[PDB]
Amino acid sequence: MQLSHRPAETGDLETVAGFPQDRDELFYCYPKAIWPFSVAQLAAAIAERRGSTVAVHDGQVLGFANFYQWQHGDFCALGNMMVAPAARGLGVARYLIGVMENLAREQYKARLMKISCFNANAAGLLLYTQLGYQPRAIAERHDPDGRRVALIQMDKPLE
Ligand SMILES: CO/N=C(\C(=O)N[C@@H]1C(=O)N2C(C(=O)O)=C(COC(C)=O)CS[C@H]12)c1csc(N)n1
Repeated sequence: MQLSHRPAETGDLETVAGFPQDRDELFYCYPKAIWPFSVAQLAAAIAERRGSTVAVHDGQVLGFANFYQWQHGDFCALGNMMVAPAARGLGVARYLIGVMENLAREQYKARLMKISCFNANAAGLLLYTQLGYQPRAIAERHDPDGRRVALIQMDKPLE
């Protein structure tokens, strides 16, 4: 995979908004959103966050991520981690997570990256573990049907 990255642009919105394939996927990556996802919801997120970044391979936008919390000299918290359905398991998330770790270190002088992953997302839990994130706490949250879910709060020192 010959991946590159750059800040997200207006022209990328419609592509990225296409990535979540069902309510579960949308909830795992953006729990405040409402299905169906839309460019307007994505742009709202981008406006209130920092670091929105796309990953590109062979002229295609295949991944997106940003920070929903950032604290200079401290930590950032990774959000909106989305991958195109034709590129799942090919290393795009792993790549973009590395890019975002660098951006957190270099631009925000972060010592830590935080990632919160919902219990049902096994693939995410195992990816973040492979990348060196450790579980720190479990929080009770609710899904769109009002059912209780467990949010696993993980972190990793940067360097
Ligand atoms: C105010 O806090 N309430 C939360 C909560 O922790 N939201 C946070 C947020 O924004 N996150 C994103 C996010 O929107 O980016 C992701 C997605 O993480 C990745 C790695 O894609 C995982 S949950 C976290 C919450 C969650 S469910 C619920 N009923 N409340």
